[PDB]
Amino acid sequence: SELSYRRILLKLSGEALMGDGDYGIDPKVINRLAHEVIEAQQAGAQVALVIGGGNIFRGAGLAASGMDRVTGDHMGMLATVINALAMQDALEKLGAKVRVMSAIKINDVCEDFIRRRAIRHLEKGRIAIFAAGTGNPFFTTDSGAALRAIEIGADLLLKATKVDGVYDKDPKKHSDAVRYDSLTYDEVIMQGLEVMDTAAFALARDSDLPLRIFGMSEPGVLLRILHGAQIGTLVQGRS
Amino acid sequence: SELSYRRILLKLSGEALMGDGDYGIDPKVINRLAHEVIEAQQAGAQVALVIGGGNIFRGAGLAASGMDRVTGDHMGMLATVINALAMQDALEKLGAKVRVMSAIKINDVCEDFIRRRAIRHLEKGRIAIFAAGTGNPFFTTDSGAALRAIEIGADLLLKATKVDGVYDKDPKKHSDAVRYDSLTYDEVIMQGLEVMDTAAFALARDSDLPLRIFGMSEPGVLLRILHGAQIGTLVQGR
Amino acid sequence: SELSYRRILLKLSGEALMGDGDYGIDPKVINRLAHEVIEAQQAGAQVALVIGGGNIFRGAGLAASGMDRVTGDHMGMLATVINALAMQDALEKLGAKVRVMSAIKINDVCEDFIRRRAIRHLEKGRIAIFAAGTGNPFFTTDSGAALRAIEIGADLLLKATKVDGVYDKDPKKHSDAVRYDSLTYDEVIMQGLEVMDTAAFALARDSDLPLRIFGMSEPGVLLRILHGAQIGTLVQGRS
Amino acid sequence: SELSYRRILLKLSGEALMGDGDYGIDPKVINRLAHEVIEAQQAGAQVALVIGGGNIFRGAGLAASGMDRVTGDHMGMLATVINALAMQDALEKLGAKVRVMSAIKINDVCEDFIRRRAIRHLEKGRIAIFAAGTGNPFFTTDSGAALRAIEIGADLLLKATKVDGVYDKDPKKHSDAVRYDSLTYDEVIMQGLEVMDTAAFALARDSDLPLRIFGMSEPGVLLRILHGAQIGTLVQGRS
Amino acid sequence: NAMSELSYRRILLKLSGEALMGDGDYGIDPKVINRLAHEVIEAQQAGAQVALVIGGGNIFRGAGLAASGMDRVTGDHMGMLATVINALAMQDALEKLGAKVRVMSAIKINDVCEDFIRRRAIRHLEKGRIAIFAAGTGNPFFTTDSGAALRAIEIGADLLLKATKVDGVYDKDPKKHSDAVRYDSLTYDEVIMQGLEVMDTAAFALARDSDLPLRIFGMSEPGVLLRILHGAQIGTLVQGR
Amino acid sequence: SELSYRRILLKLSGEALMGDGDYGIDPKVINRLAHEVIEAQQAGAQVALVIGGGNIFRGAGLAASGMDRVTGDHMGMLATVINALAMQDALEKLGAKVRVMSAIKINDVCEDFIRRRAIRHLEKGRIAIFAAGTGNPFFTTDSGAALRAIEIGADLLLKATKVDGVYDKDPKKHSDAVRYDSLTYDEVIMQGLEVMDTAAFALARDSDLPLRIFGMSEPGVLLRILHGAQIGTLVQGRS
Ligand SMILES: Nc1nc2c(ncn2[C@@H]2O[C@H](COP(=O)(O)OP(=O)(O)OP(=O)(O)O)[C@@H](O)[C@H]2O)c(=O)[nH]1
Ligand SMILES: Nc1nc2c(ncn2[C@@H]2O[C@H](COP(=O)(O)OP(=O)(O)OP(=O)(O)O)[C@@H](O)[C@H]2O)c(=O)[nH]1
Ligand SMILES: Nc1nc2c(ncn2[C@@H]2O[C@H](COP(=O)(O)OP(=O)(O)OP(=O)(O)O)[C@@H](O)[C@H]2O)c(=O)[nH]1
Ligand SMILES: Nc1nc2c(ncn2[C@@H]2O[C@H](COP(=O)(O)OP(=O)(O)OP(=O)(O)O)[C@@H](O)[C@H]2O)c(=O)[nH]1
Ligand SMILES: Nc1nc2c(ncn2[C@@H]2O[C@H](COP(=O)(O)OP(=O)(O)OP(=O)(O)O)[C@@H](O)[C@H]2O)c(=O)[nH]1
Ligand SMILES: Nc1nc2c(ncn2[C@@H]2O[C@H](COP(=O)(O)OP(=O)(O)OP(=O)(O)O)[C@@H](O)[C@H]2O)c(=O)[nH]1
Repeated sequence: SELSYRRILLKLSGEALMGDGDYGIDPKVINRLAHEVIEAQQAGAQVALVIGGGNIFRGAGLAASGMDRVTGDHMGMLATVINALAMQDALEKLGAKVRVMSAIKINDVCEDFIRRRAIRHLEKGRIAIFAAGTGNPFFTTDSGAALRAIEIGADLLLKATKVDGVYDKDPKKHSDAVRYDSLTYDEVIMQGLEVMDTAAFALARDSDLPLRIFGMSEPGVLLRILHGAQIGTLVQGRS
Repeated sequence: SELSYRRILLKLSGEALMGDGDYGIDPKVINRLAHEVIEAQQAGAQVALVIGGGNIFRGAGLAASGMDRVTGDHMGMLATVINALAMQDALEKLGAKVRVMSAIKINDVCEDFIRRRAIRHLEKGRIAIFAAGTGNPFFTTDSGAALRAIEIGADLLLKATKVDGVYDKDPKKHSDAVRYDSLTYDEVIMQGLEVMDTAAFALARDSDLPLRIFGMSEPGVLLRILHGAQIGTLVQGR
Repeated sequence: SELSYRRILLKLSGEALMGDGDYGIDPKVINRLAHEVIEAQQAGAQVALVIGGGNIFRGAGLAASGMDRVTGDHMGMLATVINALAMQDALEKLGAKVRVMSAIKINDVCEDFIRRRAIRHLEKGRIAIFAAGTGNPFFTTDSGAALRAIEIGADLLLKATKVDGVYDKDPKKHSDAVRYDSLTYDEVIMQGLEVMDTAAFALARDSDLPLRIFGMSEPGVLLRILHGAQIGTLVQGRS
Repeated sequence: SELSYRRILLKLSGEALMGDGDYGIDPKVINRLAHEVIEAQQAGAQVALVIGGGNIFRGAGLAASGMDRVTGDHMGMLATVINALAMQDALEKLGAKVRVMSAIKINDVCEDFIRRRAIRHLEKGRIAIFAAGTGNPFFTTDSGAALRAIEIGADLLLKATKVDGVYDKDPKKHSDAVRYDSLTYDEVIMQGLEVMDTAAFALARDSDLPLRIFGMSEPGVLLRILHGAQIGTLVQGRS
Repeated sequence: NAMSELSYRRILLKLSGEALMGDGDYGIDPKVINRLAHEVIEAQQAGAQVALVIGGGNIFRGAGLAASGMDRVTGDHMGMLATVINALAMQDALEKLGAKVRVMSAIKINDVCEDFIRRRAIRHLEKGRIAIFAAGTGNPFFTTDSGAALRAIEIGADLLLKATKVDGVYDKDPKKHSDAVRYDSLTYDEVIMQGLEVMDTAAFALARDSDLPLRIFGMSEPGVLLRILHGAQIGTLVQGR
Repeated sequence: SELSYRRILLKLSGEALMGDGDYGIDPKVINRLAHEVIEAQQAGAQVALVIGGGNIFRGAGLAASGMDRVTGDHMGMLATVINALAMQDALEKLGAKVRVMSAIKINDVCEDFIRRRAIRHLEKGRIAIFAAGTGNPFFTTDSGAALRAIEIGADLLLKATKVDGVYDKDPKKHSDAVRYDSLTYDEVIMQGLEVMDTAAFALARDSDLPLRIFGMSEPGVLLRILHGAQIGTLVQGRS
């Protein structure tokens, strides 16, 4: 119809999946998220999802020290597959065709990431769900999210965080805090504002990937954003 | 030298790994479980390990009731790799050599189960840690476990569960069942006792695989069983 | 459709491919079976085949009494890949679209087995042919057939054998052997009647897989069955 | 030290395994052959084997007259994996160390072929058994043996046949059939003699591979040839 | 462009890697790469199903890479990888002109392109895609020509076109005989008999085994490929016995 | 014995292999390099090397500015396998044991990168050659070298460049220039000195990987460095 962003990639921490739970997934949250996503898709947007695995890579048993750093990242990556698999069902049950694609080979469980396939999947009206990040350890979920966004040539990367947008002085350690309507990559760096870890930000800044930091709490957000509403902060261009 | 069982495979429900917490794993039961395992290799035994994923694959959101079974089984498989890796890491810190092997290919994370390879690894005195069951959906963790046991030509499949063995009707409820110090295969079927699901039990039976249902509550239980200790039940023969 | 069952899985022993020879494939038998299959498909049936390998993996040299059981199972598995390849070329000679899918990776030769892919193929009018059982040793052709049936959500698993159905008394012992029309998994277990090995039978038992044991003596029979013919013995139900 | 040839590749047809039978493998024949291979390997030879598949890929059912040639060849390649597996067993029963290596990937069943791995296996004293030819249709087993020979740096390529060497006229037509002791590659082609198919013969020639065509007529033949004995025909050099 | 004008339906066109070089001494001349792409697209528009095979000699060259005493196999792998690079270049030039391309490799490099599967390759031809085949047969010791003939037979091609410097097969060396003539056609046998070079022995036999029609010609001027496809007697045709 | 660094990763440009050429590999530059590496080896160091592909993926034809960036990065990754394959040949000629590992699967040609395998190889005294960077487009060779260095627990990442260290200005037109002997990561950032691209540096910063930026002008610099010598610039520390 009238979209301001044709192809998008929505990334979330996955702790966000837990909800008020302390672990795993909360059927309530995943149900709303799947619904948000399905509205986006129906509206005409080719949608891609990235979801971290922090809801599963939890506890002293797992996330506590000693654990070989590489081994923990591998585990984390498996966790994001499990999550991707749950979004796949929740969504298909609701009529969408889903294509989970993993940055590491686990062919039994889901297909391999291949840029040319992914694009064709988005073009056919399917939801792309990416898992396992970039495929290497030492890279955050934002990095893989950025990379994937750039590969598929997305119009916008949506990073859903607890705080809705970027603020000057914490929406807590201040009452007067104002939400930047928009920012350039440089304005961010110059003002020491932090959005994604250095590497992930550089990656996004080299391709000038439109970023949007925002909440996700209120239903209909994707629909507003797709239709133009200035929601959260928008990171774009290079001053 | 001088053991009742030379190549062994130890099977845990994984939900075991949780112990205190309701999810994931607690380092306590892991470290100790690793020790029990180290100790067997010390004795001079060839050890295999298979652990479930129900500790990571749990909760309403993940193990949803109206959930596709395959999707769900894949998730469980994945869960078992996670636990497999945790054990690898814990076991390696204590200096032991290990080899995690997956029934479904995930080479980034660990090698593929290759029968000739898993065996070879045991001969070099490494601990084989198998994950992802048989790599098929609809098969229990028991099935995968029996399969691998037969595969490596294991002398003994050890299943650690809640109850300390195989009881007629269970402990407490009905003049405290007498723990059969043994029980042929056909006997288990005739009497309709539970050990493993039909399919798993059938596999184990067909190759005449010595079972052994027991509890790992006291530390040192494994070292004893190997020597000759008659703990828990022991399923065998016809 | 114009037939009761639409998505079915037909399983033969493959020894049932040698006809009157003592090892190969019999052009008679395979052309005859091709027509049956082509016919059903032409009537809207989504057909999957599983054919064993006892016609290739035979002889003292190959099925040596001793011999590593695992390496024997691997020969049987490859045997089924060869049969499937033959069933492919025969079906394609008659204008059918075929997808052979093996449970062990041999991608040069035929496509890997992937549940989602297989269904797709089926709902596209193609004949799916599965080879190499469950991909595991110590598992019979039937287990592999039950597994695939459940996986693809077939309405019926047809197992073609010598004895047409199941009888109370042994049909070669008594002339007064009675053939049941139907039976429940319990009724079979309890009467200690044998239709598949324990494992295979159990697998299908956990999914109430509608089994049909029958003899593929004369042509037409496959089509009659899809219409509702009380041929052989139906096994279905937890009763 | 006493050897005229340290690394050799011995190629046999698949029919060489059947014995008097009309299919599969004769336990007694594969045993002799195994014994002869051990005798060589113990005298300090490094041995690669290549066995064809015509003992399994035979009969009007499998080797159908007008079947798809690619499908035909793939069936054959699978036939060879089955033979190599049987050879492996036989050899291993008698304490030999063995590595089956396939030209197409079937990792479940046997390891992949990789030139560096293979040469290494040979250095360690293992018997190398190569299956599936070149991994391509339209190429013969002879071509696959020639290829493997060059890749592993064989000192000699042996091709075991029914007729002990190359005779001017078939040793059944004119009773005065004379055997050649040595022939250049060019002499063979010149005399229109039929040793290997054109492509395989050219690979042998261009790679400078001495080639001995002989029959395994009696025990100890392989070992003798290994010590320089002139049995059968030697194809070497150019004109 | 009337499909009724097609003398050949499915073709495989084969070039040496050096062709992409043009005047430079290395790699790819974008001038050359574009004209090739234009010729190919032109053939596709006439209704042809087009398969492509380009060697790696433009990249695997120089004392350093192709050193006289290096390991023959690693050398061949190098060429194979060169071939994958060329194919990607072609993929990008063709796609930029609106063509739909599928690179397929004889050795698995799945990040980079799909691997060769016969039945897949054929379906791509059916759907109107240009197939670009890389890495020969996937084995060392086989020439590009060998991979080319294999692929041609495997996809059921009506013709294998090998582009070379010389514009056909002459009865005699034209650089040595002024009376030398270009054959319009030759049987596979007449080539052997007259000791004429067309492909190395192994690749010729494989082509000969399946009676693959071959057309040896020179891509000297634009439009030559479309003319061949419309029946032009250009270069030399090898076919039959 | 001595040795101030046990496990190193030496990273080269690629064009560094060209020498007096405009493309490819100068066999002179490659041999004295092998020599340097082999010397570092024969002194007890465990050596991993990473070489770019700029010598091969260049010229408007290959490195076309208007070309799809992903497929260009892929061409680059392939060029680095070629380079790796040539180093391997030269080093083995001089008697070294070499393991070439690529970040994207190409098993025919070399092995996959697997962190535990690479460590093992390094413990058995083999030279590890890493090709294809991280396996993702949009990532530099630096990024790849930093990753591998961390993954393998390198004690030092050497980066050979055009000039002999980090300077406060261009030393080729300025005899004025001041070379820094050592810098902290945070110093490099605030002084705006270019060492690596931002992502690579952050990747290197997070694990506090010791960097040694130096020029391989004269034979023996590698060895000297291994022995404590203070050549080029050292980057390290978090002040
Ligand atoms: N687990 C797993 N699933 C796969 C793989 N490849 C494809 N699939 C799934 O199989 C289903 C259908 O397979 P595809 O082969 O992608 O079929 P397609 O022709 O693109 O799609 P349709 O047009 O919908 O038939 C999809 O839902 C994919 O998610 C794989 O390698 N592994
Ligand atoms: N993630 C992963 N690790 C692997 C894989 N294959 C081997 N490894 C690990 O790499 C390490 C050593 O590799 P190996 O291939 O065993 O090397 P090796 O030649 O046995 O010689 P040893 O290390 O002495 O056995 C071990 O920790 C293995 O578990 C794989 O496919 N994936
Ligand atoms: N041998 C082999 N064939 C394959 C493999 N994957 C796909 N195919 C074959 O490729 C051909 C078609 O390619 P697909 O990948 O199915 O293409 P698709 O768009 O679903 O389907 P079509 O509509 O049939 O073109 C069929 O003949 C398949 O059997 C494989 O791994 N091995
Ligand atoms: N089926 C199959 N077997 C394999 C594969 N890789 C190795 N093997 C077998 O595994 C056994 C030994 O494992 P390897 O990894 O070769 O061990 P290795 O350390 O070189 O050599 P050894 O330990 O002396 O065997 C041998 O019998 C191999 O044939 C494979 O990919 N598939
Ligand atoms: N690099 C790489 N690309 C692949 C691979 N497999 C498929 N592709 C590409 O993915 C894209 C689409 O996949 P296909 O699955 O072939 O789609 P299809 O539906 O026939 O055709 P379209 O929808 O018309 O593109 C194509 O550009 C293929 O080149 C692979 O293994 N590696
Ligand atoms: N091309 C390619 N080569 C491989 C691959 N895996 C191993 N190799 C090579 O094969 C050779 C020997 O196999 P390895 O399995 O490394 O043997 P090893 O037991 O580690 O011990 P060595 O024989 O001492 O090297 C080595 O040169 C490895 O480079 C692979 O996947 N592809």
